[PDB]
Amino acid sequence: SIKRSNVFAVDSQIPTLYMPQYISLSGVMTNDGPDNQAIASFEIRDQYITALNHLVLSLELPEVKGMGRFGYVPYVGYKCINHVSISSCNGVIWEIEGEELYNNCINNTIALKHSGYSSELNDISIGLTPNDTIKEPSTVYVYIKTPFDVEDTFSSLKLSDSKITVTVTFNPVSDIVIRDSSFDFETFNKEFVYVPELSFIGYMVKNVQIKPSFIEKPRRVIGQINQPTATVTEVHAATSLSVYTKPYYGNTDNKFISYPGYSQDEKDYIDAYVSRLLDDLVIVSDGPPTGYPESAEIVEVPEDGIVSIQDADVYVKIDNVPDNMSVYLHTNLLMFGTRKNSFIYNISKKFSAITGTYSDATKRTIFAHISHSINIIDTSIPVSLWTSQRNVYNGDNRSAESKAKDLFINDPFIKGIDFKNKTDIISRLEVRFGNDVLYSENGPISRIYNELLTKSNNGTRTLTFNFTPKIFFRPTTITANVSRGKDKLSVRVVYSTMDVNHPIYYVQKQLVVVCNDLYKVSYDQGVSITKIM
Amino acid sequence: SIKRSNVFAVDSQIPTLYMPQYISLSGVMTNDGPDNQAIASFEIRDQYITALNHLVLSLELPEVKGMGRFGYVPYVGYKCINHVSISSCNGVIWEIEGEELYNNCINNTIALKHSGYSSELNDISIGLTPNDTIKEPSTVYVYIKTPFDVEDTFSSLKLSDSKITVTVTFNPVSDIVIRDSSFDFETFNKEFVYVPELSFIGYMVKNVQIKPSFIEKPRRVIGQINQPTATVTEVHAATSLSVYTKPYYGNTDNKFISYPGYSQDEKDYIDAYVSRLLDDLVIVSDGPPTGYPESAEIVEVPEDGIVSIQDADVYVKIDNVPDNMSVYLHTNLLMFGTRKNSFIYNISKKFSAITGTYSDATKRTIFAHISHSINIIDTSIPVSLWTSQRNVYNGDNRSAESKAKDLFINDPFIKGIDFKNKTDIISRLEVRFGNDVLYSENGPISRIYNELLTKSNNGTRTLTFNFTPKIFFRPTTITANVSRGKDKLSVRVVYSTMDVNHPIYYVQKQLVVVCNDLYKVSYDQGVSITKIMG
Amino acid sequence: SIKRSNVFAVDSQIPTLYMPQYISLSGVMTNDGPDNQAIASFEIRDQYITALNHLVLSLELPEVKGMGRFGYVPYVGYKCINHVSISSCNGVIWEIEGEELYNNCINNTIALKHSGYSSELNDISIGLTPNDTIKEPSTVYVYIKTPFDVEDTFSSLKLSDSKITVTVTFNPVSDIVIRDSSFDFETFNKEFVYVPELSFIGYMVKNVQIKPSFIEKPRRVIGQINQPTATVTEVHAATSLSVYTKPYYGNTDNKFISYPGYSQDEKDYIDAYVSRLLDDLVIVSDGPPTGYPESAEIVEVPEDGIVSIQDADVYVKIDNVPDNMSVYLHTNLLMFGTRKNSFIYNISKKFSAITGTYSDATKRTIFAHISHSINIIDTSIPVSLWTSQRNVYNGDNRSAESKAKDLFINDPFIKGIDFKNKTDIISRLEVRFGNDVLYSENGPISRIYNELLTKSNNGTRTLTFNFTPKIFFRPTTITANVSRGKDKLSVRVVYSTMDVNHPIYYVQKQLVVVCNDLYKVSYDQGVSITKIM
Repeated sequence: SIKRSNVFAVDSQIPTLYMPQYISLSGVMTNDGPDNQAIASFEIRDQYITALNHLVLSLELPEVKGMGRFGYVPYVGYKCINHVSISSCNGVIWEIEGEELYNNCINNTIALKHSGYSSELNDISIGLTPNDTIKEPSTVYVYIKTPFDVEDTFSSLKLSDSKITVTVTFNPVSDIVIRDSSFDFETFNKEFVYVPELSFIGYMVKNVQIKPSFIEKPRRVIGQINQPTATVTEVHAATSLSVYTKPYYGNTDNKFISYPGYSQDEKDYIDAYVSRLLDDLVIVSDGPPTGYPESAEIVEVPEDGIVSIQDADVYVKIDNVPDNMSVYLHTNLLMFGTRKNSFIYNISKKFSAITGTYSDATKRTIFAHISHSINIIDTSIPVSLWTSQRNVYNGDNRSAESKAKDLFINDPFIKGIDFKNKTDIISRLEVRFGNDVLYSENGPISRIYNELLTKSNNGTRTLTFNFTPKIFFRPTTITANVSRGKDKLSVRVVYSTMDVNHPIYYVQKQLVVVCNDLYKVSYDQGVSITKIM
Repeated sequence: SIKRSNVFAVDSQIPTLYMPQYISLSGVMTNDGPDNQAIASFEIRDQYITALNHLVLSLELPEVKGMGRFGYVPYVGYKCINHVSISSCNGVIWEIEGEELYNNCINNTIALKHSGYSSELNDISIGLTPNDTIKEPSTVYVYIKTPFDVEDTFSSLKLSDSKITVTVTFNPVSDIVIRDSSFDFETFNKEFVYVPELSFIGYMVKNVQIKPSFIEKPRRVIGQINQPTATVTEVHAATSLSVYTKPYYGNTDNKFISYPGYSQDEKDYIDAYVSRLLDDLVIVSDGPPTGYPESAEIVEVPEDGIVSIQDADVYVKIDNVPDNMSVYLHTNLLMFGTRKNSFIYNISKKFSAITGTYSDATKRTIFAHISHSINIIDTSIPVSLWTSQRNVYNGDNRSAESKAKDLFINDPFIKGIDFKNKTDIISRLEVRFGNDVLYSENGPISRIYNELLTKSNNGTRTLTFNFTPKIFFRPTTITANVSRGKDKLSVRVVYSTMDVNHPIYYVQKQLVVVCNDLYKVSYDQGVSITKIMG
Repeated sequence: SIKRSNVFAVDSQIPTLYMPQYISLSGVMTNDGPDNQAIASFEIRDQYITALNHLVLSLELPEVKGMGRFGYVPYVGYKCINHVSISSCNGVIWEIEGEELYNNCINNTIALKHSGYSSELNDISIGLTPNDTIKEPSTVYVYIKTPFDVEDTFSSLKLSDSKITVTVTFNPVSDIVIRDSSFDFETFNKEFVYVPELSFIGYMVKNVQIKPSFIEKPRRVIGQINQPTATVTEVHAATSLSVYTKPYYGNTDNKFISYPGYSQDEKDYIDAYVSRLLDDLVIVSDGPPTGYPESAEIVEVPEDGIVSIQDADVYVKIDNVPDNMSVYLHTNLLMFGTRKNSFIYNISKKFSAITGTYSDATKRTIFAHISHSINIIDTSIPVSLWTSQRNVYNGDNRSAESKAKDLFINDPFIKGIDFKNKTDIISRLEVRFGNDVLYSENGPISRIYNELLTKSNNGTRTLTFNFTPKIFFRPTTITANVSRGKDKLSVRVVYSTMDVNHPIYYVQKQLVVVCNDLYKVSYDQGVSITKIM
């Protein structure tokens, strides 16, 4: 007849006898090295812990007191990690850069929430007195995703009667805090201390039968400022290659006009910016408005309500304006040009219509409808670039009140040339293995594949060389040919052409190339790793 | 050469010959006999149904007519289930409490939507005439997740030659309805009837080769009111232990000032509350406002617009106010205190700025911008706690119009001390196996692990003892040592300290402990379950 | 003692030696169909392509210039695909209708995002001058989900020594564009060209050991307009049967009063509609308003603010109305009836409260609070139905300004009788296998099971015959008994009764029945498929 596979019953296999346990450890804190950077060390050695995985680092955030504006960057927990390294008596087993750990967890909304993504943390709070509480104390949790979590117990790190050391290097606190001038960052930085604790799932296993494993170790290279090339040397067995860009704000004071806070949509960034500009853009004054630079060009709105700024027509109509007063428009709030009587980037020209009602009670304008063409790039321009030496105009024609509200943003994990990484600034990408073109593209097809294959909406241009199921199989890799000089991956990009009279032209770019090398994990006489060659 | 595993082709195995079928059954309804609670009984007896799984219970909701405010709780279908039991001739095979079924499906957005989560059902509707329709008839669907759905046909319940009985126990209709005093709940409760139907996926199988299986049966223990301990006895082979708290509103009339309806975000709860208070908070009156208790302290807003309530400064500026009228501020709308010389919890002090415009056409204030520090706890205070014997003040200084709009909320599945379970009220947790400490924590590390391992945002403090793949392996369990007295799990919490002058300090709490025991399923003389023991 | 399976270690198997590669191809464009329909042709054959899967089609959308309102339908990429077929020398291997491909990807948010779902694309933009840019050029990506992606390399299509041809048939551009009369669609349609490119993951495999496979091929039948029956013939081995309805707008000009754009919630549809009606519903005029048809009944709002339209009372109160002017209410904005002095469907009766403030500066009413009972069906009524011959009334008593803003919507993938498919129009469903009733239901239990089993919130009434794991097992199917005449699936529905004096009654319906037949894939003398019988 016919031999059939039973799809209604199963012979329940008896597994290895084990007992899991959640373990938490306090570490050893050290302020040694460059600018006395914080390093936490956690030593795991126990006769009963046979294997482990699922590392979670918790951080105690202090009470923030005083005057000024202060808020934490979104996912504050991931952003204060600089480097993570797992090692034994035989040396490093696995290690990752903070930004690469963050990139691996970006598709895990739970891990991101736990690390600190809330109104309480991420909104920009204000202290009114020196004894006022800006932020209340809080605990954040950072999931340190490792290759040991992939297939739970099967993929766990076995401790071959060895001592495992987890070392966490922290970023300066300046990187995770959004603040204004008024805030006393100097004494905050002096008083701040990283208070960490490491948790992991430990397994007490009876009669383990250890076998060798394979692990992928991410390695990254950052190019020279504004160079559209980068190279990864000694590439012998890679499972994937990822490419992205980062802005470099070293030529600026890292001050930006606005920040949306906990609301992180592209619309939220734009709305926060427009709201800051509208304070100085439309003025209801008796005579001509006062307290603006001499270079400012504030014009009385005509009876038809249209103000012409060259080619741009701005329609301004404000209701209930008192008889003794008039409506004025700032026609050059933020200006940029590299040549006199030539092209100009004027933010006031990005407004089509402004409508509202004047409040006799609060003596201010309440804006109803605003038609504009402000984008995520405009909100991402550092205030330094508006007032650069290249600019023939004064640039920043805002009030001193507005300039005082500007924020310092030093988020370490920004990509592209805008806060949302919306703008694609790569026109073409070429990857070479030796001198042979391995891959090229004129569109982000590699990012599209990344997002589809990993079911993430925050992908990067990625080349995958391994489609083989993890843990149960030895991974598939791009393999070197040293004799033919094929022992390196060279990435070359063509950046999209930008307007010289737009301030973003002057945001410095850095090309980031991430390579995942294959390693063999051997548990013969303690845990050891070997680079596949 | 190298022996290689084919990763590009597979030998497609021929499975068991079977035919699936969706089956629907009407039951037998019974209101016998404690508080005359509704019980629906469904008998599956067919010579051709070899196995089954994926139980879906449907409920016909009636047309709600009359006057008053009425709405259904979110996920109405799950909230009306008290208990579910599956039985054989040999007894119960599997059973679960309503709240535990809900907790297992809480991360299934599809199952939750199907159960009743819409603007049509969950918004608080109002009836203006006795013949007015408040709610239209509707059907909701409840996915009764069982261990038999885990691996589809492999995990299905085999009927063999036995008769399967599914029994559903329902909660009072009072638990699933949000209403005001105006609504005639008395005749609604009299006339309401649960109209259920059970659906399941049945499999007609040719030449079944049945083998024994393992099943996890959740068992829960609720502690005494305000007891920070609970114990699960006869723990011999458990796969997990879960711990959470529930509020107990028995010391209250279950009335709350506001409810957001279908909009269930923390911001939605806060916005609904602020909106209710603003009606009495800022008044545009000719002379001093009337219709408030003598204990109300309503003050005329000065020319600078700032009203000082002790340390708190409230900025009130209303545009287009008529010349014959003035702007007033209610400085003690809600106020709590246990001494006449102590700290006062005043809700009017939680406001920094209130701005708007008076409408000459509709004779009302239209609020534009409001700066406040109202949180989810404030929206979760029962009105009874504001007017408790512990409070030396009158407490509720609102108008009779506002007090008439208060809602009765009896949702059976609330956790913590707020409607969103945002506030973590446990400071420490200790789990003991016998008298030996098995696990302790001073932070919700076990909840963080629960949320990460189950990829969920609605976790609980959970200890998992099983990391082994389900169905294909016998589960891993915490095992008893009866001689050493290690055959019980004792949970002890330490609740976080709250200010005695905050009304939320008087919310009664109950500790819930859920334990998943391992059972062996045998199909010799029909279906039978055996508790795994030494 | 006891035999235990190792749950902590695995012998990492060495897989087949292969190298993946992302390949992109330009096709051959052809306008050779009935109405000169666009066909793209892609030919795949190579030494180093042994297998392939994960088909992604990219489309270059042009810059849209000129005057008028224009926007793209949501998920424009999927909506422009009419049919897809994969074939070899031996004929077709797999093929799908555009709507069925879309239905399979509807639960993949990433795939839907990539296909064109943004405010930039889907919001209705306006061109003010003939040289004005309405839409900027853009690239969208369409994931052509095939049975070959299910289990990655294991399920991949092997090419053998065969040439694979991927044929894409496109819908008219008319189907993917939302526009008004002002827009010059005539020259847009003339100038528009589909610019496609096919990408796939190709595998260079060393020493392939090919084995036969099984594939499910979806096949659909569309019933006659308004016929509550449809039959699928030659059903021998089906894995599932799906049933849904579609509106037919052939009896209309495909014009609708409003469209929400990027915002696609039921509330967004209703809000966009109310906003369009309010322009003509409440008028602030000196004397009786002008520029409305003689059939319009515009009434001055009394001192109490209540206007009675038969049984319906509408409360209207507008602030800051000038002394020389009064507030008017349009009591029959849109009205329908099949007889004089009988039942009437009047849109003005669906309002109970309208409040706002008149703006002296912009000479318009700014509405604050609106109480109404407008639903998703009202927003889904084609304007043709309001002004049909069946209507004894004029029907559309709006202003010429409002009528000029009406939009053409030809979205090919609409289900039910409303844009959100909210309203269930099927009261009963009966499925017959031969002349024997296989399944019947009076509620959408089969849709509930579909949504639960496939973890989707956009399911259909579906009968699943296969619960067996894919690729590793031969699928389970409903099997024919040709001698007993049991080789066909007949579907019969009962539609819910609709009011003859409601315009939606006149929306025509079509029954869609989808059947997934089982086929064997064999690789002897090239790639070839055989229907299981």
